[PDB]
Amino acid sequence: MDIISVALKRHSTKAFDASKKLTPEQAEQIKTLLQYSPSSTNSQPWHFIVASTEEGKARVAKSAAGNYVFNERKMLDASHVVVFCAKTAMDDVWLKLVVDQEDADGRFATPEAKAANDKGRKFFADMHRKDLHDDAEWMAKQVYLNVGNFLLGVAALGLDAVPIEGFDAAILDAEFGLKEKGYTSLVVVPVGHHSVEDFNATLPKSRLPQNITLTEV
Amino acid sequence: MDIISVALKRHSTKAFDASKKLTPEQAEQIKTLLQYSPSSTNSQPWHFIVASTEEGKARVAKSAAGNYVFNERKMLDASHVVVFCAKTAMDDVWLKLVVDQEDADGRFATPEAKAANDKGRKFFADMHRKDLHDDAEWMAKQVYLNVGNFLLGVAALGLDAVPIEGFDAAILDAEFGLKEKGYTSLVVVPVGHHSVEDFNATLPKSRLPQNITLTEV
Ligand SMILES: Cc1cc2nc3c(=O)[nH]c(=O)nc-3n(C[C@H](O)[C@H](O)[C@H](O)COP(=O)(O)O)c2cc1C
Ligand SMILES: Cc1cc2nc3c(=O)[nH]c(=O)nc-3n(C[C@H](O)[C@H](O)[C@H](O)COP(=O)(O)O)c2cc1C
Ligand SMILES: NC(=O)c1cc(N(CCCl)CCCl)c([N+](=O)[O-])cc1[N+](=O)[O-]
Ligand SMILES: NC(=O)c1cc(N(CCCl)CCCl)c([N+](=O)[O-])cc1[N+](=O)[O-]
Repeated sequence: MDIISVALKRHSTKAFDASKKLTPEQAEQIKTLLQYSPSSTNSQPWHFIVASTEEGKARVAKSAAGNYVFNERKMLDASHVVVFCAKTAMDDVWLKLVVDQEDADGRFATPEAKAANDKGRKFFADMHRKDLHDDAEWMAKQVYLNVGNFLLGVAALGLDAVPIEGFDAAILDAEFGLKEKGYTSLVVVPVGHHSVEDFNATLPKSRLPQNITLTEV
Repeated sequence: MDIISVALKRHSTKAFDASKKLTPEQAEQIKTLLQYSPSSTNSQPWHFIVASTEEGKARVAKSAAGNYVFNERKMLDASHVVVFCAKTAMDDVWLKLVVDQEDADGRFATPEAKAANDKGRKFFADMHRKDLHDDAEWMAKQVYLNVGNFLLGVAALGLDAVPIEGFDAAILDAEFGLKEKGYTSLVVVPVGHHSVEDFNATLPKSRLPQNITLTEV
């Protein structure tokens, strides 16, 4: 139909044209994309840093050191740069915040309904932080789902981007003081327009055949 | 077709209409989306099981026989049900398949480039299994990214879907021989059309305000 073309044509830009900026509306749309992404129990265990100024992107680019210098240009030449972050721990106060927000949005017809939603999220949140002891990983997964949504989304807006795992999270967390605020940086995504130097823009996309990765029953 | 419109209008279907099946074109499109999703170093550490037959969907819904009974109707009433599986461990045979497929796809100009690509992927793959000891979680994250991409894609195709974490992965894994093949189920996503008995379709969307989850610099 339409998004299939977007999916088959989008790519990880290797070089950005620093002079091509997102339009005022697009800048707002990418923020909307970030927030409306789904998440288990609507937990939204994330926080985003959107860098659009030269100074802002420079602070983000501090994480592209060591063996990650190959990603410095991308972080500095893109119009906007999104740092996706996950909570370091699922706290009850935040869980309450999530339910109160759903209540204010008119999702609960009765107080019994709200209580039943708190319970549902509670069991899930408990299963991960008290029994499986993988709450940090559970929350990180939701941030990655968000990234997936975000990448196809910006591509559908006619925007170029690249997901980056090659950066120093310790350096980034310290630069923005995320540790104390209760967050950790996971993926950095510069968004804008590719430049003529983006050799990946003209290369064919490559994926494993479906006979290997897919099973139909 | 505005992508922001689909993001704001999409929702998690709580009940599907068994008579409304995907068209052959949509069934093909769904597989294209799963296959073309991006991933760290094009690792594609996943496997998908697509159940379109009533007997196939029945087997999947067996994982919701415990305290997840409420989720059983979703896996059976939906046209197609996709379970996203992550590799349990990153073997050198898989790293070989990916770089060979890329070579076959013409992404490498010379034999040295192919080598450098394989070196960069191994660098990242080694750091996760040898140093951080989190390859299982790193691969699970890629699978979640695929889910994010997927949910948006089907929504944009005009299809209803719902991501499900409420299922027993141990039962599902044993039902489809997983674990032996080197995979583990993570998310189940039934795709199709919602029925008039879907309350979430009329209900408003709820997300935390940007003043809490987003910071601009
Ligand atoms: C990874 C994941 C797991 C989910 N598991 C379930 C589930 O077991 N049952 C269900 O009804 N909804 C499930 N959901 C749906 C969420 O509650 C939903 O995404 C969230 O409330 C936001 O609503 P929306 O998807 O309509 O935007 C899941 C969502 C995600 C992302
Ligand atoms: C989570 C994640 C991390 C990535 N990290 C980097 C990175 O640090 N630098 C880079 O240039 N590409 C990076 N990529 C790009 C991938 O190699 C790319 O998604 C993959 O080769 C498939 O190509 P495509 O995105 O053009 O379809 C990353 C991709 C993902 C999904
Ligand atoms: N897996 C969860 O426990 C969960 C539970 C519920 N319900 C609430 C009562 Cl426990 C049960 C019927 Cl599904 C819903 N829900 O509302 O549809 C969604 C999720 N969810 O994950 O997002
Ligand atoms: N050959 C590729 O297209 C490729 C190139 C690069 N770089 C060049 C662009 Cl500036 C780094 C070398 Cl400095 C990166 N990357 O940023 O790491 C990843 C991939 N990749 O697919 O793996």
